Amino acid sequence: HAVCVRHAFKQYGSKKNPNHVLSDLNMTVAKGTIYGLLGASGCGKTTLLSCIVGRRRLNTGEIWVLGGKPGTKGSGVPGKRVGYMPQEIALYGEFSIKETMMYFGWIFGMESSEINERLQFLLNFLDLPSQNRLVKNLSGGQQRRVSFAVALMHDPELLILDQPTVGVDPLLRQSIWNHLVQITKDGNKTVIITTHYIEEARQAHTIGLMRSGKLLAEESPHVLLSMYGCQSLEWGKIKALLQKNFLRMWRNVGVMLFIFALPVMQVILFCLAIGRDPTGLKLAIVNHEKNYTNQSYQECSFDYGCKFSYLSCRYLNNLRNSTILKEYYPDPESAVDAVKQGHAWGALYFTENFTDALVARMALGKDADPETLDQSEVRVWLDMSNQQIGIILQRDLQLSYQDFAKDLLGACEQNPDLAEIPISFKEPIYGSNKPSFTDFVAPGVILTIVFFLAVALTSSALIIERMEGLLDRSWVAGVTPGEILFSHVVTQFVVMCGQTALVLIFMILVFGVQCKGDIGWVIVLTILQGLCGMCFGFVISAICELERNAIQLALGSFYPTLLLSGVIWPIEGMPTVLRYVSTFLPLTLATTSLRAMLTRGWSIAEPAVYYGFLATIIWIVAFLTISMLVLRFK
Amino acid sequence: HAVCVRHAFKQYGSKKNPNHVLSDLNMTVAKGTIYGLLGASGCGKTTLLSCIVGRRRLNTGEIWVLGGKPGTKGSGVPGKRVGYMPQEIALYGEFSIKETMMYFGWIFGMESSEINERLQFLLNFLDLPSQNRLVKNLSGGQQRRVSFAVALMHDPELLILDQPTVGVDPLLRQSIWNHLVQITKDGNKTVIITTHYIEEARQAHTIGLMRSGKLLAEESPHVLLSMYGCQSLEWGKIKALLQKNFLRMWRNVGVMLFIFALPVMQVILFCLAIGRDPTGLKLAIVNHEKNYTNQSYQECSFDYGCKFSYLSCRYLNNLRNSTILKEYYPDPESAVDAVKQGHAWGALYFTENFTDALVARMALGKDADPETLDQSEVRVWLDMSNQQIGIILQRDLQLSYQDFAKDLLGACEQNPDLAEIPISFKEPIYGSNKPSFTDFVAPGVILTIVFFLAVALTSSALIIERMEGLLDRSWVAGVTPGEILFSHVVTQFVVMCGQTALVLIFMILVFGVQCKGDIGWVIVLTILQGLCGMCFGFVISAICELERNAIQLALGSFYPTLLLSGVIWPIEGMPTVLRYVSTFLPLTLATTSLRAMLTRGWSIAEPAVYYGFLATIIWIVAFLTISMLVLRFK
Ligand SMILES: Nc1ncnc2c1ncn2[C@@H]1O[C@H](COP(=O)(O)OP(=O)(O)OP(=O)(O)O)[C@@H](O)[C@H]1O
Ligand SMILES: Nc1ncnc2c1ncn2[C@@H]1O[C@H](COP(=O)(O)OP(=O)(O)OP(=O)(O)O)[C@@H](O)[C@H]1O
Ligand SMILES: [Mg+2]
Ligand SMILES: [Mg+2]
Repeated sequence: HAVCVRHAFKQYGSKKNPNHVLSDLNMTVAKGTIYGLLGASGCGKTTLLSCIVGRRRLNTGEIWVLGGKPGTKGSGVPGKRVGYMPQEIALYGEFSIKETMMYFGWIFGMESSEINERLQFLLNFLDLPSQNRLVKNLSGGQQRRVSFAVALMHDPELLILDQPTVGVDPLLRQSIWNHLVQITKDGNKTVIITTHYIEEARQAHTIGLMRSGKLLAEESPHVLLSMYGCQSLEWGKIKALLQKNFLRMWRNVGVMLFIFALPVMQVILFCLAIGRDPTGLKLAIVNHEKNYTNQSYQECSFDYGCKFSYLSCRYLNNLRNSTILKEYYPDPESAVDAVKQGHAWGALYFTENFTDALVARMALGKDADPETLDQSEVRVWLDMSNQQIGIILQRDLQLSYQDFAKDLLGACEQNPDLAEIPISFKEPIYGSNKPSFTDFVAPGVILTIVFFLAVALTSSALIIERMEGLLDRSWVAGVTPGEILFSHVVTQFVVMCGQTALVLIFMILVFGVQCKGDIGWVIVLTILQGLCGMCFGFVISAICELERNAIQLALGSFYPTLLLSGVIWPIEGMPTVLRYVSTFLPLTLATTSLRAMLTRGWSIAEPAVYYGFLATIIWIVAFLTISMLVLRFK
Repeated sequence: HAVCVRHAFKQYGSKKNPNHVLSDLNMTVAKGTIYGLLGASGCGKTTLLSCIVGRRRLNTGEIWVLGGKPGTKGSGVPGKRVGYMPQEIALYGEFSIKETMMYFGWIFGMESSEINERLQFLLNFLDLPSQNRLVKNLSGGQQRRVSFAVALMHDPELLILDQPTVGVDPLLRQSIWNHLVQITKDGNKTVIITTHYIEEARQAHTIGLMRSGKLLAEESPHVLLSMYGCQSLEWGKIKALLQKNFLRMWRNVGVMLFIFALPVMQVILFCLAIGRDPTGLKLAIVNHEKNYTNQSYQECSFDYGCKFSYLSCRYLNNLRNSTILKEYYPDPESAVDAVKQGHAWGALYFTENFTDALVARMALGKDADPETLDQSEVRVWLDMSNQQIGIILQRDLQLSYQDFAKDLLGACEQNPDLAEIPISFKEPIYGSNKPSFTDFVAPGVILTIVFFLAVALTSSALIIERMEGLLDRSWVAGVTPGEILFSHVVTQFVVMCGQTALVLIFMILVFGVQCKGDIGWVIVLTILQGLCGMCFGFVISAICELERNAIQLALGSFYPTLLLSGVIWPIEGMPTVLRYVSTFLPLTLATTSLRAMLTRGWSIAEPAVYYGFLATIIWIVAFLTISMLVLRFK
């Protein structure tokens, strides 16, 4: 007995509308007989064959196949001893015949020098073109004959052919039916071929017949006649599914080269845009001591030395000569009317009696009457509608006043240290005295460019299996569903490391970013975050089913992981509850650890550093068990 | 007459290794005869039928069908007068039988009350289940029968069928072949049916035959059997494809509600995390005037009033009671050893004779000597390894010294105004005197949340057509390429406006981003900017065939948008070449216009405002013609 089923009960639909496809289904396939499962279009015929190879659970029946229940250690449904053929052509369209016969070649442990020893024989038996032609340009009949040879070469001992002769001319159909009757001559193989052409089914030995949810009769075709009628009929698996993932990238070279040009482009833009201070902003200076001529011109022939003359046009040219452009107006009421409509960013005003009011405010002290302490002031109106240019504009006018004040003392009377606020900031312990925005955000972006590029790579990898077919007919071949996932991790970790190192080269070597700490541990962490990123793209593909429903889910996680992590604002700005929640995240703790390597210089031994590795290894495992659990569930 | 081909030529293979599928191909279909195109498996049979309906173009030949070549206004190829059944079942599996009959119903201009009668008649004729059962839930023989009732209901005058009776039992295949005879009794319609089931092909009366790229015979069967052998001779279209787009968003309500929760979640996080001043951060204060006890106690009593005693403790409690914690150490060499290992963010130092050296500095004035200069300084070491917290700490110790200085002159007898540098900043013309980082990035993130969400929506739309079929046999039913794209804009612009207004409500009304200029124009710009985003996602789908290149291309074009538009840094730091290029972009000219509406208050009439509308309406047209040119001709 090859297959034997007792008391089979299956049905789809809700309890309010039962279907009742199968009712009893008591049959027995004697070993060595070409069992033929004929029937009527509409009954449960494929749903029985699909219940034999363990594709659908039988819902409280008894099924015994080649030793035991399907999918159990005592039977042989998944393995090299069971042939198969689906109703629809489940073949990958981008493979040549010589490649699709090797993908299934060494899944069943066939030697590479033995597959092609019979590939030519199979191509000669059933007519087929040259073996280098991809199976997408093949006709509709030469695509069925390939599927009949893919799952016949390994010489199984139980064939589950369903509709194998649909779409070929009668000569080829006779040739196909003249083969199942030759290999079965000895008691070694069984066939369960089912077809809808009953005339050709006379060659079988144990023709079955289904009428209503149960087998009607199972007798020889010439015994069926004269009783019911009168006349006529009334390492292998890993290596196999790893040269298919690698071959996929090579098939469309040109877009695979694009993914290697993304990190270099995304890093060049960041270094060339963010951080550099503005250098092309203007001002409206209306100094009322020099006669107003032209628009971009005014005399500045002040006195150079201990003689204090024309102090107004000495504070000018004492500020930055490159980040501020000077423009002159004759009327204070007109300068404010120039910044108002957007022709400048500010407007100064030096009163007519400025030098006298300032030379009498330093020599005289603590006796400054309000009249004297009202004309020595440099009135400035700022267009503070940008909150980032006005901040450096008002940080430059008064910082440049320090040089103006120190120049007075250091040239005439005393040591250039009186004009200093008593608070002295010494030398910073870790950083520099001139912080830059491009250095606070750089360590948090390198860990983010890598994370998102890895997510986009492995975002549809687990979802294209249904796209190309070849999946549900490879489950029968014994492919463990934890074995496809492993081959995706290996086949993409090679290409992820190729662009992770591209970010580091173009951000540390070409563009200067300090690396006071150890360089070995930075690389380990920056690929521990990429691998965590690509494992996050598997919990999306497994959960999602529709292709369009998974693009906008990973893409919808761009901003929330760019704000919740500390990238552009310190993590201490959030309230006391969001800050606590935003610590158990994949990226919020790696930026803090990497910031303590590039700038401070701490090694791994420091407690604040190894938390990044500890809190990113956990997420790798967490994103893997969930992805595996969903895959194993269905 | 009905169809005639003269001197047809077509080859598939590359140059110097041709295929030569067709050589001459001279045939003629009569006025009302059931032409049957039989032949061997491997010749050009489907590629001839697929060249009649205009799916493939001949190389050098003349094809003349229903009075003119395909694609000419005089010929009815892409019309309601041509039936068409493909070799493979090109049906959408998510539609019920009634829905998929109505979708093809009113493409040809069929009244909704007239389709139902034909639907019931066809369901009665060829056995089929209840009309509200999904096609994907049907069997393999009840899915072919549905496809037979779609290419037959509108009553065409030229039926084209290739293998319409495969996978169905003979008792019903005879019924199918018994229908093409009844409807063709008069000289109204023609049938061009190709089958490999030669036994039942004797019912026709113009059987053809192909051997190698040429028609062999075109005679009647019972004449063929007696010639050289004995036996075995070997508004509707828009309405149609718009209740199908509106329907696929109703079968996944679980995820359709998710896309309405992204904008509220992505805006709540931005306003709750970015902008707030850090509040929890410590200091190491080692004041050498009060005895050191505990570690959170310093006995701060400083003789409140005009009397000048314990000035060190007067400066303390004058910084901030909220944003700075205080921790006290007894040794200057130990405070630096606390900030060094991360237990603080700074370390002050008040010398044991601080008050005496400060009460004498404001009296001697210009007569100060270096002995008393370097004894009244609040030495502070700062951990500037964050560059964002150190800035607000360096800007708080000295800004709070202004209060300490004014607390002295304004205490006993003086006017609290001789403590300011001669630079006075007056009142800002447009902004406020206390700029915030959150108010600078908010007008420019709203334009980015909308842009990115629209791209995610309409980026898999044009590549999902090939997934569910219904496109090979939609081009035949007079569906021009223009109106497929148009119906993808109306069906998503409704759902994009539903989340564009969600961003505005949750950013202006609830969280409180000010808007001085005009609320009418902001909504127009933020809607007409999102529409530019959704049109950009169409150019991604038009030029990308494989779906795996859509997630990677769309998600990989995000960082080059934040870093190249002025979202987080004003566009003046880039070099001259990059700054000039960046203005000709969809977003960099629109954030500037929106920033001049919320902050300045300018209306549209200002010339710096309508450039945003003008420079993003162009991109809508530019992204549409390219998305249409590729879609029309490939
Ligand atoms: N896209 C293609 N590119 C190249 N060659 C092709 C392509 N499609 C088909 N061919 C080849 O050109 C010929 C066209 O075959 P065609 O589709 O007409 O066969 P058919 O009569 O439908 O086949 P069958 O009855 O065996 O299913 C065949 O030799 C086929 O191998
Ligand atoms: N996924 C499904 N959900 C519900 N009912 C289904 C499903 N698949 C098939 N059926 C129904 O189960 C019954 C048996 O289908 P089955 O696939 O066994 O038919 P079959 O013998 O292969 O058909 P045929 O030869 O006519 O193509 C049919 O009534 C079919 O409509
Ligand atoms: Mg079947
Ligand atoms: Mg065909």
